[PDB]
Amino acid sequence: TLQGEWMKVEQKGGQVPAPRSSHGIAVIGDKLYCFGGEDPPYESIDNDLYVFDFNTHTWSIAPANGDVPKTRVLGTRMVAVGTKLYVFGGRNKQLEFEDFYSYDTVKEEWKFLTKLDEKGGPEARTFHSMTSDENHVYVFGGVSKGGLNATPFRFRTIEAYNIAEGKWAQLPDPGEDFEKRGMAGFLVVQGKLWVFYGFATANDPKIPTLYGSQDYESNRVHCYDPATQKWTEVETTGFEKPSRRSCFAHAAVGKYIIIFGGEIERDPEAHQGPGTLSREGFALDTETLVWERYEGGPIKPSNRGWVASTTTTINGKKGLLVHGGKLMTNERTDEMYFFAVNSST
Amino acid sequence: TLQGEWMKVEQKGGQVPAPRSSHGIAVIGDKLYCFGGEDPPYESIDNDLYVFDFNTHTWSIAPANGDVPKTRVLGTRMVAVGTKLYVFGGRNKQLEFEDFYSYDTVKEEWKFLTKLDEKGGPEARTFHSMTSDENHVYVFGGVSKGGLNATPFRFRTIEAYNIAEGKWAQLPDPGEDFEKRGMAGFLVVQGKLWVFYGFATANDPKIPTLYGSQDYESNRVHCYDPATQKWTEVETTGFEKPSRRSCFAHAAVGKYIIIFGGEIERDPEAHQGPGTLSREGFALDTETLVWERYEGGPIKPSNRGWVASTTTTINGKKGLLVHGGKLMTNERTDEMYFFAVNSST
Repeated sequence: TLQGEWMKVEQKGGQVPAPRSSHGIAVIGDKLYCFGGEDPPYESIDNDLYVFDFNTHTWSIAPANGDVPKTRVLGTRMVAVGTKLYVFGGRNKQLEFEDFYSYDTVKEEWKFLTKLDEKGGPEARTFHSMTSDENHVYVFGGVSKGGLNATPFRFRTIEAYNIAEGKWAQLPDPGEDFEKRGMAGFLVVQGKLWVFYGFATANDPKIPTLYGSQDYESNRVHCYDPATQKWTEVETTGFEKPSRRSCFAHAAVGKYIIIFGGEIERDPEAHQGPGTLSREGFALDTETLVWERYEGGPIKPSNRGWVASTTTTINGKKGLLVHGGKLMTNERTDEMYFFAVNSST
Repeated sequence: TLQGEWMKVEQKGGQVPAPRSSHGIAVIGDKLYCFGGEDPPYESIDNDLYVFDFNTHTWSIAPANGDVPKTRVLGTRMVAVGTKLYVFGGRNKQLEFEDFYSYDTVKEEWKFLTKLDEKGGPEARTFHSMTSDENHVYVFGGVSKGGLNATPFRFRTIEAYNIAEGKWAQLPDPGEDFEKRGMAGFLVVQGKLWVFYGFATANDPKIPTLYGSQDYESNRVHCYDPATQKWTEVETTGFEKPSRRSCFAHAAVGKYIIIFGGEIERDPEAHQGPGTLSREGFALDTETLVWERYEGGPIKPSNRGWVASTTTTINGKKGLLVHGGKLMTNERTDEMYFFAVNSST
């Protein structure tokens, strides 16, 4: 049902960002924005805001005006609403977390919005997921951390920033039966918030450890309806339902949740090695609840995860944009791919 | 429940075999025997019989006496019964198929037993699976090439060679609902023949193609009871039930079917690239029908498939022996690993 074409996005040159994983991207108009990243493992890279122009196929660095982000971070995320970008969380090797900032793409300046990790306010998070709608920025999951030898934990909550009010609130807690997760899929689809798959903390002491930890790849799917503020678990089906996985590319196009790649087996040494990464794309029809693989012609992106992804439109087609990530060689990549959807959604 | 230790078998030297996949190994006494193999992709290597002595940790080449196999093949297999090795099938790049041979490890000579692909006899096969018991060699599945521009199909049948009588017979055909498969798990376990997972030909036009083919990774498990001549499909369970896969190491130890590695995603170019390979080990308790992962201490074999594997006993421990195969680099390996089961099985 979901048909389309994979494309490798040409990058002609300019101030090209070093290869990275664990970073955030978003598009406003004809420009791609890029912030944060990891390379080598556990190491952040820079704090420039990179800008890719889809008309010129070249890179630049956005003017560092206003309240410039204080930390070079990995595990950070970025979304677009209107003409503003929003960056939340991530951390460096020294456990300094990025706070909440907006960037006005028109005036080309940063604004500090929220100090993170204060009592009663949104927490510092890294390897969280983010999405957005007309008047909200949403943050799901990811992992907290005290000090170096602390036992960091995951969130199962959503923090919601009302742009109009300039205020954070936590959405209803889905409760103990809902897995706390980092690097989960998180998207707005036809007016509702969807949480799917990801890397879970166990809520069952009976689940055995792997490499000294119970942590495992989720395959569960939930949706949150702002209209009712209620959570529901969604039973999804299909011969081609994807195996458990995390840190995958994902975007929403109409009724479809579209994913590509991701970690399908844990690395023995956490984020040190690449574990096992998928080279396959799956899409969930949120109406039929059926999963299917998708294919995109002769261009087939190689195994990768920890990519940055977002929804955008290129040459008149909405689809899934994939940038960076780590490869099975354990190297980071600067490659950018776009899956252009051709069929109705 | 299944507890044990992974070991890298040190290989000191001798006439050590070039790295290879898609080959056969078997053990008699304190010696490992090795025949056939693939490297580079789609290319065979040699027709020497390599011998690894576990007491000396050195390699030698067995005397090439008697009816030496006429073809250097990949996708061949070998099992041991008594002091004889039995080699069946495989092919070269030129679609010449290996016949059925024995090797007497005592007299050090090959004996030609059966011409394959004749009327009323066992068919030529490559990428089939093999196991054995007291008076039989068993062959399951694999793919038969017709001519160069031929299409090929898989078998769902078992050919059984009665050693004392020197005669082949086909076992009851499990029928259309049973997948025709190559690189399937195939073992005798506590008196029954088990067929599980593998790389299947589809029997449903509704299954969509991937990379131009419907072929897919199976996760189904069947068992055949010679005592009743009945096939039964077995429903297996577990949180840690392995995802669909093929070309994995596998062995039987008591009630356990023990597996490691394997192809979990297809390569876009068939056997040209490495696809996606697992670095994980799973075991099935054939009494409880529960799958579980296993771990083996600090030695963790990297992602691989198309390995040769067998059951043997090393240093008083029954277990899974893994040799050769291809890596996610798409290189072949000469590495040998043994998963030593510690508890009773």
